[PDB]
Amino acid sequence: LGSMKTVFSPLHSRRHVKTELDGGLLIEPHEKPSRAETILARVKDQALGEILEPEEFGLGPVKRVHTADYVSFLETCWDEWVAAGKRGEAIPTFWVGRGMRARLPKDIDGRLGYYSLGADTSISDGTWEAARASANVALTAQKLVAEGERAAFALCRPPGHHAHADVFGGYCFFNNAAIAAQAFRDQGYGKVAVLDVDFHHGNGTQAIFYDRSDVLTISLHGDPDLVFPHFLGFEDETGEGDGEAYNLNIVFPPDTPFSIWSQGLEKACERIRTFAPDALVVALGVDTFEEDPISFFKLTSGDYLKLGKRLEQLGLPTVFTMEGGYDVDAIGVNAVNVMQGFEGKS
Amino acid sequence: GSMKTVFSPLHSRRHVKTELDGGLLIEPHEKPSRAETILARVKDQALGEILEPEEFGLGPVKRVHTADYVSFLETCWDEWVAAGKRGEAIPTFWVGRGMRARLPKDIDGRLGYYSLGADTSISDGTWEAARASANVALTAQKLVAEGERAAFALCRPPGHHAHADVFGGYCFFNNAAIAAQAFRDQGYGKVAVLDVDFHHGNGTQAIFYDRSDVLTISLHGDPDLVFPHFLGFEDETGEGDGEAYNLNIVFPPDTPFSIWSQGLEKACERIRTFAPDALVVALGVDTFEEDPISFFKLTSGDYLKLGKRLEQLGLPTVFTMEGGYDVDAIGVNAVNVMQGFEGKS
Ligand SMILES: CN(C)c1ccc(C(=O)NCCCCCCC(=O)NO)cc1
Ligand SMILES: CN(C)c1ccc(C(=O)NCCCCCCC(=O)NO)cc1
Ligand SMILES: [K+]
Ligand SMILES: [K+]
Ligand SMILES: [K+]
Ligand SMILES: [K+]
Ligand SMILES: [Mg+2]
Ligand SMILES: [Mg+2]
Ligand SMILES: [Mg+2]
Ligand SMILES: [Zn+2]
Ligand SMILES: [Zn+2]
Repeated sequence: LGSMKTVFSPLHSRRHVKTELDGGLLIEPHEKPSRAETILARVKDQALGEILEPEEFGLGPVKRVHTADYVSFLETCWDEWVAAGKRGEAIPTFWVGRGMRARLPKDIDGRLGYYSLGADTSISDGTWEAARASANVALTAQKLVAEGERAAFALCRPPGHHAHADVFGGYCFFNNAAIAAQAFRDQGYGKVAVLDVDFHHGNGTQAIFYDRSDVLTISLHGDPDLVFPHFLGFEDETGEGDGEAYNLNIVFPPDTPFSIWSQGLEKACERIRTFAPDALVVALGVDTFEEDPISFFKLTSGDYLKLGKRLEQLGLPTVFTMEGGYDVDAIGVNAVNVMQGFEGKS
Repeated sequence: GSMKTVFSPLHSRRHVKTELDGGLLIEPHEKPSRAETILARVKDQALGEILEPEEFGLGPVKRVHTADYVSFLETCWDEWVAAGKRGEAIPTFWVGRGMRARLPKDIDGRLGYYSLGADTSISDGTWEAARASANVALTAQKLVAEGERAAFALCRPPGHHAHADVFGGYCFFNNAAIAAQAFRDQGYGKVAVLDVDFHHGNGTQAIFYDRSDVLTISLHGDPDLVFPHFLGFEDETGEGDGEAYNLNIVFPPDTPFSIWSQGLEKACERIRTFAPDALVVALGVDTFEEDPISFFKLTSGDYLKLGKRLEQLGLPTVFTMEGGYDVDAIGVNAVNVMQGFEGKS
């Protein structure tokens, strides 16, 4: 039936790190260029709709969400790391432990730790440019929807939803979904909802809008007691200040299938309807998949068609930002199934 | 002069193969030959009697460290292996700025909650070695409490970066803090802990930060530039009843003994004003001009001068071994402090 436009960057390997700290070893990263290659190949093979490259928006709309100091650090981090004589990729070794001061130091190792929440997200040559391109992909999709499209697929790589205003991690650097939501707001959309269906909690998006009532943030995810990001995402985090009751976390345990997960989806859609937003950003991960190598939900490829159909029933202008999903064999089928389901495929 | 040394062969149970350094997993800097080389110099110089530690149990450890943290260190490795991880136990995630200081269930979450860095791998035997190292410090404290002027606790792993419930910087139990608290528990009214290791003793500072009965002083490289980065600045003077009972003295790269010893003199005057009943010296020789991870310029002969100055404080004194990573000179440097204390120049 319907068609949906996809925005992508041709340089899938602009970010091309070779190490990820995992179980005490430095392994090949889970978040690989072939993730974007495979999704794009399936977008073309299914003729989802027009494919386009991103427009350059510059750092202005990125800085509506992220701090100036953080954006500067990501641009210079690799250069400074190399200049200090380190021989691996840029990985934090030390951080602000409990009892220490949240105080920005001068040394590159100190800044790396100050600005991170994990050691599994290496930085190297090209990472800065890749983060910038991924944010432009998100902003191009947002522009397409603002200028008339019902929906658009921002094929973001690297993902974004773990990044705070000034913290990177969980393979994320710029919070593409938050940048898209803030762009809707800046363009006069009074209220925006960001719905996070990636397997992991969107802690970055929660933190960015936590004290605000004009952006509703909702995430379904695996229990942070058991999985990343561990220290946010619990159901008692409902917002702060004016943002009280405008954040909603819905947690699930291991082996949760679509029959159960979709009940949380319905609760999220009901909260969205009450909020009555003017635009919707969906932070889409397919790491809820039953074969995902780092996650523990049990969705099947066919369930993603049902997910897309239910999201379309919200009846809102919708930007999809690509987040996680690490079984590369199925990542294209799974992600494009959501878009096809949104466009009417059953 | 003579000084007794306490040493445990169980330190060898701490023998990890990997350290995250500059984005790579390398052979660790804090390796067993450090302790063995110091011990051989103790024997070579006939410094004094060499004793093995008594077992004091977890009680004196738990006077400073939380029960949950002590329990975590005992089970960490087994939980890591049972969860299917194939490397040594290394934190990957932690409580980032903006997140909740909330203890999770999963082993990765607990590892991150209890840590300040990823350069301190845990493997089999780390628990046993950390326990033996605390007993080494407590045996040295007992020797001094029962009549010795001073004693050398040849601790490995070191301790001064360990908070009540945080490990890191190669440290698990804060041996110096445990010895200090033992003095206090035995009726010594006031105790000073003087940290001459190159790095800030952030764990010792944190443990006593709100207390005026234990004065904590550290000389160290500028944390703006070096580990631990997020504590050790001169404006950290204590909290609550502890305000004015913590003193950090910071130095820049290439600082020689002629400058470092001015900071030492300031520390000694602060101790003299405090008038403690006992002194614990957290001793690192990573202030040495050839230390591979530090940037001060002390010579081996300067350690004789350091030990002489410490003896002039006239206090019952426990030395706990902390850092120092030029293994060629680590024995000469550390034993020079003890020999300078006992009167050698
Ligand atoms: C069994 N195994 C090999 C693993 C299990 C869990 C992780 C992990 O959570 N890593 C931290 C990154 C989680 C978030 C990734 C980015 C994402 O999709 N966010 O939604 C890794 C490996
Ligand atoms: C040039 N190079 C090879 C290095 C430079 C610095 C470190 C480091 O600070 N690592 C963090 C550990 C610092 C504390 C070590 C334990 C200690 O001595 N505490 O006093 C490592 C390597
Ligand atoms: K989620
Ligand atoms: K909110
Ligand atoms: K020190
Ligand atoms: K104090
Ligand atoms: Mg450094
Ligand atoms: Mg398969
Ligand atoms: Mg885990
Ligand atoms: Zn995810
Ligand atoms: Zn040191």
